[PDB]
Formats: sequence, structure tokens, C-alpha cells
Amino acid sequence: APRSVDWREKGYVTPVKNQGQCGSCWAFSATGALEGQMFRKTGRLISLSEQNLVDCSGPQGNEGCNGGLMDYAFQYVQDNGGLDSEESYPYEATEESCKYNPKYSVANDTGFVDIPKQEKALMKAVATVGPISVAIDAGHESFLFYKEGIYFEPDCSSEDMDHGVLVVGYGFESTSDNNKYWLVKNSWGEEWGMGGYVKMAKDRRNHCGIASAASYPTV
Ligand SMILES: *C(=N)C1(NC(=O)[C@@H]2C[C@@H](S(=O)(=O)c3ccccc3Cl)CN2C(=O)C2(c3ccc(Br)cc3)CC2)CC1
Repeated sequence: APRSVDWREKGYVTPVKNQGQCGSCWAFSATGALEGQMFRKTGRLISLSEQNLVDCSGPQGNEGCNGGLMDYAFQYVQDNGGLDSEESYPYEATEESCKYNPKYSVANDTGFVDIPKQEKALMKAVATVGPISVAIDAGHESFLFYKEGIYFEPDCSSEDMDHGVLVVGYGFESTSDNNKYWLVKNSWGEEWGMGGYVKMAKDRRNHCGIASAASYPTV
């Protein structure tokens, strides 16, 4: 694999969004991964509707503003035969009745791939596929108040993840002893972290569980 990857530079990634006070992180992770894969397929980057996921994917197991799984979201898109654009079905940050309209579907998927639970496998997937949905342990205030640099939290769990985010690349800082990172897009607005991104510690024993539940949709 390349020593560094950044899919933002290749046009795969929409600007950072803000889930607000709705527990819809999973929906933002899922739209980010699907935005990437649709861009690979068609050459068109189109922002996708998180609200469509929040309102409509209960049958697949998602719980609206009380949590969900990216793979359940990918299953919804396949079962449903589509997913509306962000423009057509804007974000409300509250769980509402399903308003999916197939006229404004701009994305599709045919299933999903769960990546083997190791960072070397995650790196291979990021290098070859595009942005990847991942689960992390975000349950420390060190993460809440992250500003810049490589995030490392000694108490982070590799097994107990509570936040879905998007790996858009990886690389290394030239600074000191530990310098590799995953480039991660969050859904907490541009104010948080590095314009909404966090450099998460890479190749340090699956830090925060970033390789424990990684997946992407097939298109
Ligand atoms: C986002 N605003 C919040 N977190 C979640 O919904 C979070 C996303 C995924 S995960 O990425 O943490 C994960 C964890 C374990 C295994 C796979 C994945 Cl993808 C699940 N989330 C959770 O917080 C849990 C969950 C699992 C399933 C359902 Br349905 C609801 C919630 C508790 C694991 C709401 C804060």
C-alpha cells in the first residue's frame, strides 16, 4: 500500500457535517462511505441524506437518534432500492416519519463488506477502496476536546466502540517516536478538531478499536 493516502485530494469526500444533538453518527458514517463509493462509480460527488437513514431504517435495526450501525444503513439502501440526496431530504436532527421519495434517489448499494479486524487489513482497504466506515471508542473527554495532532488516549478500548466515523486516509507526521495516523472525518462540525477531522493513532494496537468494526458498501 502507499505510505500515505488522502481520498479528500481525489474528490471523494463531502465537507464536514454536523449531526447536532441526535445520536445519528452511524448515518453520517454511512453516507460518507456511500458518497465515496458513488463517486468512484460515477465521478459525481453528491451529498446524501442522513435524515433518510434516521427516519426510515428501523426495519433493518437502526434506532434513529438513539444509535445504529453502518451495516444496517447499507442494508437499508439495498432493501429500499435507493437513498435520497441531502438536498432533497435535508437534515433535521430529530427522528421523524419516513419521507423517502424514489424520484430523488441518487445512490444505491448492493450490500457491504466487513473488513478483517486488523489495522493492516484496514490500511489495504483504505488504499484500494476509498473512505471506510469505522467504529471507535470516542467515550473520553480527551476526544470531545481534541484540537490537533495525533490523538492517543491510553484508556481507549479496542473492543467497546460507541461512535461511527469515516476513515478517509492515513499517513505519518515527520516530527516523534510514534508518528502514524488514520485521517478520520467526524460529524461534529468544522469547529471540532482539525476542521472537523482527527488524526487517530495508527499501528498502536488497534487504538480505540478503529479496525474492530470497519466496513463499506458495494455499489
Ligand atoms: C452516534 N451518534 C452514537 N453512536 C452510535 O450509534 C454507535 C455507532 C455504532 S459503532 O460504530 O459504535 C459500532 C460499535 C460496535 C460494533 C459495530 C459498530 Cl459499527 C454503534 N453505536 C453504538 O453506540 C452502539 C449501538 C449498536 C447498535 C445499535 Br442498533 C445502536 C447502538 C452501542 C454500540 C449514538 C452515540
